[PDB]
Amino acid sequence: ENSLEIEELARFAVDEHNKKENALLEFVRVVKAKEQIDLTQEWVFTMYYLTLEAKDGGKKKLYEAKVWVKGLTNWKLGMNFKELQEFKPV
Repeated sequence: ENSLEIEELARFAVDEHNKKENALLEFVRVVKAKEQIDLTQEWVFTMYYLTLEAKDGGKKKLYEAKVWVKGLTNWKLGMNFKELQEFKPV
């Protein structure tokens, strides 16, 4: 149940990058995922550090993405309370 959660965050990252750049990257897979809960500020939040593979013009490439999530993941706060903060080729 955790891999499937992480996979949809990965697909979210790819969708948000595609909206931002008018690209058409196609998600293939997650190759590395780290969930990090940050307790250093007034409001709890979670960062996901994701390395994923996606096709760009029929070539598979690796990307590093950072997804900010309000609160804790299991709180399931809604899709509006997530943000792609970074997405770049490795």
